[PDB]
Amino acid sequence: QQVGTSQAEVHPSMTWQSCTAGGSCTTNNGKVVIDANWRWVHKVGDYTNCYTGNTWDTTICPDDATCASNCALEGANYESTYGVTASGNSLRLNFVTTSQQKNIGSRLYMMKDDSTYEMFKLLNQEFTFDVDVSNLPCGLNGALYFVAMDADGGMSKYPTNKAGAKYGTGYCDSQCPRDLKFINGQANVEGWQPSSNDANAGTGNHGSCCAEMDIWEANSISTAFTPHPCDTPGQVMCTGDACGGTYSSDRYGGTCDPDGCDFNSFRQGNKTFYGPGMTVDTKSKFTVVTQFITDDGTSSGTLKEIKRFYVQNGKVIPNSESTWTGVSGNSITTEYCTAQKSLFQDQNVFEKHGGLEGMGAALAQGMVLVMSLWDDHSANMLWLDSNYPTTASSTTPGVARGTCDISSGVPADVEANHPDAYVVYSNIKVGPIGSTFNSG
Ligand SMILES: OC[C@H]1O[C@@H](O[C@H]2[C@H](O)[C@@H](F)[C@H](O)O[C@@H]2CO)[C@H](O)[C@@H](O)[C@@H]1O
Ligand SMILES: *[C@@H]1O[C@H](CO)[C@@H](O)[C@H](O)[C@H]1NC(C)=O
Ligand SMILES: [Zn+2]
Repeated sequence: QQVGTSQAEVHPSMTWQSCTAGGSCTTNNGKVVIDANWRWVHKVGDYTNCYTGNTWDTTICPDDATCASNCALEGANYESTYGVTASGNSLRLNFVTTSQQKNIGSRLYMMKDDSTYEMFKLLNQEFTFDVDVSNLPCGLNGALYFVAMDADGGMSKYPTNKAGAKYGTGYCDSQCPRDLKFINGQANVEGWQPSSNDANAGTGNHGSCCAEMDIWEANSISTAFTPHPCDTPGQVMCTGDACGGTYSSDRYGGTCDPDGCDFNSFRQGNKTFYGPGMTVDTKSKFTVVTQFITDDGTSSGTLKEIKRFYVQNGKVIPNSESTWTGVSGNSITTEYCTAQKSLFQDQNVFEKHGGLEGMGAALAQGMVLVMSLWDDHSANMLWLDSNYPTTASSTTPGVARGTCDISSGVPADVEANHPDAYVVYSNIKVGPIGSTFNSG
């Protein structure tokens, strides 16, 4: 895609800290950028949309290449259009924002400079942040996660992408998403079909795969952390239902693990650990620590374990133990993942796509920090916060993931009932294991 000039692109500032062993930290002058899929796209030199609602203008966009040549991404009004505000070390995302149009959700990336994403290298480090999920109901997900995107959003690979990271190009994730309007400097008009339940979305013939470490997928009721490996760790364009992932005829048919190896304390058998008034009390801000432990204790070792700690009201809270017979421990390891998938009768493509070692291979490439707020047009967030599938019995291990009702989370309802839901991420810190909190 091209660069539009109607609206200048100015990235809101957001600081974050790099820490050393001992706990000393230095502040980085980061800034955030909205994903290109949220932007106004118009014909170069004009105001006519290339895409409107969930359909393309096929005169301007008769094929993927001509469309990329003819269509320009515009700058964003972060607060007024998208409900995105930042101050100091804090980022607030609102769910619905009405301007001339009704915007729903957002997806933001952390930048190093105005043309380049920040590339985090998490092996043998911990990533820590504060969050306020107290305004997130059933059916919404404030996500903070990492994907193996290119640092320049694909500019240097794809000359037909003139916009790059400055305009939030280059997204990919372990669902191999086909809802992206531009992938690899090509539009996705070919094969496009509108969503039956999202007036703003559709899918095209191309998808964008890469590995994904889900640090945080949460609302006030449930949370989960989940590595998703792929055969290739970095961005790859896939075609058609062979992409696999959510929204394909077979989520398991492609090169990425769509499910991941997850740890949700409630799903792992503790119903009183995370939630309103619980050990980790979602009625107020808390700190979330996530550690990427390697086999040899160095940054070039193989990923062996992912650990989780919380801090709230100054008390350090270790992750809850998984309580199911034969699925023990309080962290993610290969033995946990194998045992958990067996007990829960979930297809284990985690190992097929490389397991923790494969996840680590992605971590070693460098990964982009994503902060988002979304509702779920496939599964109504029930996989996170309810019984899933909704036909199954809550007494069966793996089915119950939170206390939300099985008829919660339908996007039309969420969008009607919770337009002023929001999430606040703040106080990001990265450094050696134990360096960001009162360890160990
Ligand atoms: O596609 C929705 C999310 O799925 C999450 O994986 C689920 C499955 O969908 C279930 F079938 C399975 O029993 O449990 C796993 C874990 O909750 C996936 O982790 C997430 O990335 C997807 O958005
Ligand atoms: C839930 O986790 C908390 C904190 O670790 C613990 O105090 C409580 O006993 C746990 N419940 C179960 C059923 O293990
Ligand atoms: Zn015109």
